[PDB]
Amino acid sequence: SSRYENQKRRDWNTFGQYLRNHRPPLSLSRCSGAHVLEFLRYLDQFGKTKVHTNICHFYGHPNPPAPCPCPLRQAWGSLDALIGRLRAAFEENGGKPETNPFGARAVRLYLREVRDMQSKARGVSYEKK
DNA sequence: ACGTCAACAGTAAACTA
DNA sequence: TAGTTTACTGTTGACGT
Ligand SMILES: [Zn+2]
Repeated sequence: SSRYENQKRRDWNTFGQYLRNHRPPLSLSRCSGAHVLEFLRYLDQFGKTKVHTNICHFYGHPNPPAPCPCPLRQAWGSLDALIGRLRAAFEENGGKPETNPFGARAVRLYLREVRDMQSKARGVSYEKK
């Protein structure tokens, strides 16, 4: 809880610095669905999860026995949880719930695409056991 | 109204400094 | 070492039948 809230607060300030370091400078009210997805793609550089391409032999193998030049991405579970924290952080800082940019349909569709593509590429299942 | 899903909450690990 | 945060887990509330 306390670690979760500080994690949420840090993500909210990280998203704030992201908007200020955006070029052109991006305001919160102008954070369209495309811009939120642009933010989620920007975070792939900090991911640690190997997502194999369809030409790599290790596609669908969660524990390859050799390195490959396939890119590292944010896992679906990281993005799913981050969206939950940012959804709350937006409303905890006075944002109207029905204007929540992290609740836009484009966010839901993107997370589903990441879930289905990574499950095939990684060979893992994101369903709750 | 169970059966699932959505909407966040919460924990674990290992990498960075 | 200790802090961070990606990655994985958990669950109340809401949805769907
Ligand atoms: Zn690969």
